[PDB]
Amino acid sequence: MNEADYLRLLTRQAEQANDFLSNARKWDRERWVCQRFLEALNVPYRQEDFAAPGEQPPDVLFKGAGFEVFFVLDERPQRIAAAELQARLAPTLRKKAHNYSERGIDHGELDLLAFVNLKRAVPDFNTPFPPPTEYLRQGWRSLSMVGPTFARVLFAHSGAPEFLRANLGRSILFDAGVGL
Repeated sequence: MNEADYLRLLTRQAEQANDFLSNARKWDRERWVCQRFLEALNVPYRQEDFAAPGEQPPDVLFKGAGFEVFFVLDERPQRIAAAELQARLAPTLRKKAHNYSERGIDHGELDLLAFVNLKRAVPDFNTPFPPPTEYLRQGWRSLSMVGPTFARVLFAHSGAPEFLRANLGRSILFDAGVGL
């Protein structure tokens, strides 16, 4: 496939994900993100494994994980370096870190999970992910990303679920249509 038509395919894919999210119910949307992420990592689950906690945060409980789910959206595509892609999480992560600090919430029990879907950008998978130092400093137990094109565990502390720790140091790249 010529590059232009491939990038078009990835744009239509991004559009499809947005169309779904904009019409989904809140907890269902968050659970859906968790399912897509677990599928990316080939982590088995049954539907009964997902639960909502008494208090938010987090959003979705799964086998010891406390998934705090957030969306990184933007609405002819450009390839964005992994560093710049990772930086797209910063505004929301800063706001959460602040809000939770003000409430006396233990950041260290939360496994952050970003659903990243940009119509204007596609990751440049030839570029390396830099250490997530700002996000490490915010005190989360773990931070992961998933989108139609890829999934990656950015970091996970020793106390994080083993399935997170097992997937450090790697990115999962989806063929078109496989991520969603």
